[PDB]
Amino acid sequence: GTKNIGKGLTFEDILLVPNYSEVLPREVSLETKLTKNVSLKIPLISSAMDTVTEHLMAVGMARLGGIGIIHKNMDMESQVNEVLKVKNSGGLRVGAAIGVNEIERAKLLVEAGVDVIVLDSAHGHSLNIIRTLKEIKSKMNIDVIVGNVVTEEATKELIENGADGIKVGIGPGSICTTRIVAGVGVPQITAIEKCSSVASKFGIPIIADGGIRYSGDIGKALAVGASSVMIGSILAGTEESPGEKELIGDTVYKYYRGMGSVGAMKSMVPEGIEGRVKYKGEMEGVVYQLVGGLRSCMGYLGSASIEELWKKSSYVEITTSGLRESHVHDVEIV
Amino acid sequence: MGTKNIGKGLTFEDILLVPNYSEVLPREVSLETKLTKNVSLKIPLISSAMDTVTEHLMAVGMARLGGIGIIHKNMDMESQVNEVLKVKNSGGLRVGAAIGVNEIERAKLLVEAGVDVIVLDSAHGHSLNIIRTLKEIKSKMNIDVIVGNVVTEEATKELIENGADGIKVGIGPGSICTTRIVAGVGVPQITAIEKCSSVASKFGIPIIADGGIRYSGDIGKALAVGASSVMIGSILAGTEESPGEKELIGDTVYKYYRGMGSVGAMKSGMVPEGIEGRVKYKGEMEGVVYQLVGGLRSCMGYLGSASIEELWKKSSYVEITTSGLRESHVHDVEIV
Amino acid sequence: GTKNIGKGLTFEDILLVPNYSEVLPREVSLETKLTKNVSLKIPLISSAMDTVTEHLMAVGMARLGGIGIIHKNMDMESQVNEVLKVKNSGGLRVGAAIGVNEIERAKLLVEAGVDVIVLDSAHGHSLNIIRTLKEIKSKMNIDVIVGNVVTEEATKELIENGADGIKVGIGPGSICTTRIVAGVGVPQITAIEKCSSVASKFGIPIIADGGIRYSGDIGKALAVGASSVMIGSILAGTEESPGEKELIGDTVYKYYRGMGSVGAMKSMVPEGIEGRVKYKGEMEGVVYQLVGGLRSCMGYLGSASIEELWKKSSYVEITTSGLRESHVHDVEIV
Amino acid sequence: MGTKNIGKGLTFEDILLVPNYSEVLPREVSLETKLTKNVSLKIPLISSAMDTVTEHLMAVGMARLGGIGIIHKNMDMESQVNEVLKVKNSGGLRVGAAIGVNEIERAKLLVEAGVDVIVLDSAHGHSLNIIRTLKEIKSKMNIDVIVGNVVTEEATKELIENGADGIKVGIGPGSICTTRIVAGVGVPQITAIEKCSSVASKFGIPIIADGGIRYSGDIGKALAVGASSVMIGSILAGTEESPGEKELIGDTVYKYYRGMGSVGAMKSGMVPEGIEGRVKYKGEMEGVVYQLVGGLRSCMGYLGSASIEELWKKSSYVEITTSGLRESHVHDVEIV
Ligand SMILES: C[C@H](Oc1cccc2ccccc12)C(=O)Nc1ccc2oc(-c3ccncc3)nc2c1
Ligand SMILES: C[C@H](Oc1cccc2ccccc12)C(=O)Nc1ccc2oc(-c3ccncc3)nc2c1
Ligand SMILES: C[C@H](Oc1cccc2ccccc12)C(=O)Nc1ccc2oc(-c3ccncc3)nc2c1
Ligand SMILES: C[C@H](Oc1cccc2ccccc12)C(=O)Nc1ccc2oc(-c3ccncc3)nc2c1
Ligand SMILES: O=c1[nH]cnc2c1ncn2[C@@H]1O[C@H](COP(=O)(O)O)[C@@H](O)[C@H]1O
Ligand SMILES: O=c1[nH]cnc2c1ncn2[C@@H]1O[C@H](COP(=O)(O)O)[C@@H](O)[C@H]1O
Ligand SMILES: O=c1[nH]cnc2c1ncn2[C@@H]1O[C@H](COP(=O)(O)O)[C@@H](O)[C@H]1O
Ligand SMILES: O=c1[nH]cnc2c1ncn2[C@@H]1O[C@H](COP(=O)(O)O)[C@@H](O)[C@H]1O
Repeated sequence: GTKNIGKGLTFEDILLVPNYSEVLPREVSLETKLTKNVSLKIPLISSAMDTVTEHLMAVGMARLGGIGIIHKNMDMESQVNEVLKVKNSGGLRVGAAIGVNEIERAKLLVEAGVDVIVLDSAHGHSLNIIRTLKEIKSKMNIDVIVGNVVTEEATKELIENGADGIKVGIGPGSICTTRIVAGVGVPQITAIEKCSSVASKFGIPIIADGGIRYSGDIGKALAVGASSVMIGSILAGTEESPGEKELIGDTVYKYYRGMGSVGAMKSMVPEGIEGRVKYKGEMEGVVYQLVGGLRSCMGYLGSASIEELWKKSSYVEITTSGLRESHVHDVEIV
Repeated sequence: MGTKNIGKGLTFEDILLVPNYSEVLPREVSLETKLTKNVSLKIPLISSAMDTVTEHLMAVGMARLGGIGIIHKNMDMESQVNEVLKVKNSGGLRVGAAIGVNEIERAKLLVEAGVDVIVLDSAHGHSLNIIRTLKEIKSKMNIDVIVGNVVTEEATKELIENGADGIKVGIGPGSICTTRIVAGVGVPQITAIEKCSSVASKFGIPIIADGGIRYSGDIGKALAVGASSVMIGSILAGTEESPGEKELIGDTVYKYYRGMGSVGAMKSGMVPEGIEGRVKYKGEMEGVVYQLVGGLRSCMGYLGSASIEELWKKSSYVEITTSGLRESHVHDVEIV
Repeated sequence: GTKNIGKGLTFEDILLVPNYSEVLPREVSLETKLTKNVSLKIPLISSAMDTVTEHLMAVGMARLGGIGIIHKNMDMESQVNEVLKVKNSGGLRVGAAIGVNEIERAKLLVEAGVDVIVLDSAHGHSLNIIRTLKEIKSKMNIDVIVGNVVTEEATKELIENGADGIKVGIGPGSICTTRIVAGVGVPQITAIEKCSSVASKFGIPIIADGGIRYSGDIGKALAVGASSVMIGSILAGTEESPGEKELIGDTVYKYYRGMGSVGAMKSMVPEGIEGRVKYKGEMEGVVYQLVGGLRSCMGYLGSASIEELWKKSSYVEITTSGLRESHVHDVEIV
Repeated sequence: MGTKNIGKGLTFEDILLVPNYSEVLPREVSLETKLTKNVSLKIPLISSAMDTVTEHLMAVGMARLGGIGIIHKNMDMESQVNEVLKVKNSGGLRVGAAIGVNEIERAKLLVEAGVDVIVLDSAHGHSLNIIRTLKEIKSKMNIDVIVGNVVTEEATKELIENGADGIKVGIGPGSICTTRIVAGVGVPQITAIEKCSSVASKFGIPIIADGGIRYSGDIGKALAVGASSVMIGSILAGTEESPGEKELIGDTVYKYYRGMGSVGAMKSGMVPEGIEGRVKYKGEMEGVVYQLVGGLRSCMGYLGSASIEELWKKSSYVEITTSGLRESHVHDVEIV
């Protein structure tokens, strides 16, 4: 078929191959770039969703060396106050999301000391987005991350128009139904590869957004060219997320919903669902495990930093049965 | 490899459409299309010619929303003419009707009743008897004829040369179809549309993608690789306007939906190649069709395509694995 | 690696592509060669298993135009009597299985009027199978089908030593655990193709043995080069099979076991299991559906005979996802 | 495509061995193999060095049947020496024992206690510390050393150059392993054996295939593609002789089986990379081993191979799909 441009791989399709190593998981540097001008101690960002990130989550993230993006599902004043709450909790970095044409919101956020603006849309590669980007860059001084995209052409054009970071991901989210409602998407490993191929030569960080299920996925995302990953579902279950708590049967769940779900849209046909995730308690322990798995990954790959990981990493493509071998098999877990 | 292996076939679940630079919003795209070389539709949806899907009410519903319904042939000629008359007496609405091989008298009566298109459908559209029936209709009356079902370039080419005004594609992909297991025969639906489109497009003859549409995203996929429209069965079978009977099983209400090649449908009036099944009741078709149209607009927005013609020009896809598909649907989260 | 000789396809991996057709399913001729000198009206053979084929099953198959192979899990006299019961019921054709070195059994079966001897082994391409074959051919005159094999070299050697039919299948059987226990096998479509590539040069019929689950599988097997197919589990649940009945809940089951199962061997680690299949009633109806399915396949393929089907057939490889589209989906059966 | 992609990795389930012309019966095949450069076994089976699989009882059982057990290191040096002595006090019986990085003193005490082989084991064999430890051992004591775990040509080559007497292959394939999930790291076991044996065989150094053996047929596969032996954990964990404790859950007796990188094994004395699980109780190890050896003989008979060396020369395999896998197992029959 003439329109077939190749096979796309997701996190589950691959495994990273071990390298000769002289570096322990504990010695690895997880320091990375959020945007061309902003640095992070760990490569973790909490999603801009109303069931994931408000001030409490963003303080937690920043204290752990990562960063939180305050969602835009609220008035400008309430969003500015969330930013101020984080800035008033010490010298802590914080970000905030805006939509297309939201120049006024952007200005007010920047006035409030926000470190990065995340200009996000279901379809980053669009005329309205590029215009908003250009308007912001000419009217205020701040780093702008733009998303969401999955192609080299999208990456190249956004960078040409002033993007300080590029957020990658259409379809891989746990609550996303874009692939089913619209039939559109690119498997996340392939999308990071394609965007990194353009972005890295201009020094522009890729944020891998969506579909992180396990700590092993973080390593994979960074290995193929991401500077950081944005995480929703894994954190929505923690104590510091704004979601409500409901007892289903005997276990407690936190609400977690796409920002393109009918409920999130009430507060276009939906491209996200309203779901539940198991409660996980303090985010600190959750994040510790995530950082733990990534250090372990970099130790296996003999990489003392993310930059080194990019030069040293390789992967094998596996089958669904190879996936069976990867997980736990034939043993009941206690 | 084996000598008889002609390559890998892809279905809807095997691919994903790649986003393009877009200057067009979903609300702005034109869904206008051609049903046949002489008949146009405002949206590219057709309801299946099945006795659990399309009679007069469903056809009226379809036409009002800009699509079309094909009245099934599991009824006497007079009953079928009358159903067509119902739709025609309800405004100036377009409507189709199905006929079987050699049913020239039925075709004539349907055309006189003001039917807009005849659908000459068979389980195996690439056959001598079908072609004979086609030639005879085209010589005895003046009307557009859609012929199916086929899955190959040679079949598409032969039908067009003999006067087909539209080509219906699909052997095996239908939800109620067991052709692939009873006969071992079929072609995955993406590959079949591509093969047939590669021939029909230069002739300007529309391809109807028939069967296996489960989600709105499949419509986008089907059109993107060369279909001008899609024909839909199971999705509409559960609606208020379909003719099937309703059964309460446990708590939920179900509607009957059966293949026209199941034992029950063949009794109405060879081993079966369809099953008799049930689908959940979904209420008014308007809300169902609104979603489908909505998802297709979203698709065309992502693809920067203001029209179906542009969609054919601009679209590309990636093939994905089973684990890729798991990432497409909902994962690790319990839906409410 | 260097030992990877390619991808192997089974029935479920492929679909036959429709051809231009001027032949109705009812007009299709199903006549075929069982062996070089024995013909059948339909290409169906009942398996040589103690839960499938004794005289009643063999009479049933022969009346419908196929053939039954009386199993060897009984003393010589008992097997001869089974053969005599079929021959006493008209001119009806019948076959009988023997094992390696079973020359006396062969002689007796032949004297009793058997039409074909099936020299059966787990591993047909072995020195002692060849020696048994050579010994049979020089001491009596009948057609001998030899199996089971899956390679070109096996087929060539057996034919050169006097085989009148070649039986293909290691691993694909419903009750077979050879692939799990020994790690050995070849997917059935690839095995038929490989063996047909040699046998057809010599006019020697291929029997496709094991793994038929639906009538569609029969068409596939014949399409890629088989002259007939041997069937076990499908017939094992019919009233004519020797198996015993057992009520489980509200469903009636017939026992069905591999001849390499623990229970059959005491009638070496086992390579088959003891199982149950659902009771399907009269065998005539079952066979009607199978024949019906094959006629439909040959109608779609414009082939008026198996010979024409070999000439005209072609197939497409499908994915697991493709297979979900083949079966029934999203609709619950009544 | 994607530039960091080194190719498709195959696990045991992805392949099937192809039968060869055979003149050798299963009962006639020789299963004698080299454990290390200087140590031979009667059968190519090793019990895993885990605290729910191998202590003295298991090690004696393995040795009697022609294989060997590796005493785990989750105990003090004295306790470990004592296990080794018990096996040695039970006839002229082979035994191995594991040590970790820098555990030179432990190694010395084990060697003077008469251990036949030292297994220098780490989650990541291809590391500077492992190599240092290896060189240190080879210079201070006379003993065969098996090093692991690795999955690459370069790792295999470097370990051999620094004095390894055997190479243990396996990162991610074990039943209780979560390395592939937690760290995202691993190589499918067939591919890993092939790559490592491509180097090791040139030097005549035995490859041990460790983890992911689920059925006897997997042993055949592992050896066929170049392993000289296989290490097994879960299969032996449910036997009488494993040191794990029993627990009744429901109406079935289970024994505990846990990774040595599970939170409970590390508490026993980093983020965990193994789980704490349960396997069904299976009685005597002798019966279990008989079946395993039985399957391997059957495999070598199908391949016309009278010895493992001949099996390396003669073996070939075909890749299968998950649908081919369906066919391999039992299907459509309810097992009694
Ligand atoms: C309703 C849907 O919502 C989302 C989809 C995906 C991710 C989401 C993340 C957060 C919140 C909402 C999300 C959507 O906006 N869909 C959609 C589809 C196609 C579009 O195409 C365009 C567009 C095309 C050309 N110019 C401007 C916009 N916007 C689009 C929006
Ligand atoms: C029983 C089966 O019914 C159907 C199968 C598939 C789709 C259906 C949709 C609506 C109604 C019935 C359907 C069938 O007609 N099977 C069948 C199979 C092969 C055939 O081959 C020919 C044929 C070949 C050559 N010339 C004329 C007809 N008709 C055939 C019919
Ligand atoms: C126990 C197993 O049984 C069967 C396996 C597969 C199909 C069956 C069908 C009917 C009855 C029993 C069957 C078997 O015989 N396995 C087996 C495995 C390897 C062998 O290798 C040889 C052999 C090798 C070289 N020369 C002669 C025989 N016989 C073998 C038998
Ligand atoms: C906690 C984890 O434990 C295990 C993982 C896999 C297999 C196991 C088998 C038995 C016992 C524990 C196991 C681990 O050690 N992970 C880990 C991950 C990366 C590492 O990288 C290095 C390392 C890198 C460079 N030089 C020395 C060591 N050690 C590492 C350990
Ligand atoms: O409803 C929506 N539809 C599709 N994607 C969404 C929606 N809401 C949020 N997302 C994306 O999904 C990501 C979260 O992915 P997760 O970690 O896999 O749950 C977010 O960071 C957004 O990029
Ligand atoms: O019994 C039959 N066997 C095979 N296909 C059928 C049968 N009856 C209807 N169809 C086809 O299946 C389509 C419906 O597919 P669905 O939308 O996937 O439910 C119809 O438009 C016909 O092309
Ligand atoms: O126990 C056994 N192990 C392996 N194959 C067997 C055994 N018993 C019978 N077979 C084969 O399996 C075929 C039946 O396959 P089925 O039709 O798929 O049930 C028989 O005709 C034999 O070739
Ligand atoms: O906790 C762990 N994480 C990963 N691998 C382990 C762990 N503990 C033991 N292993 C490995 O897994 C093997 C057992 O694999 P199994 O036979 O598939 O159960 C052992 O011999 C070790 O190589």
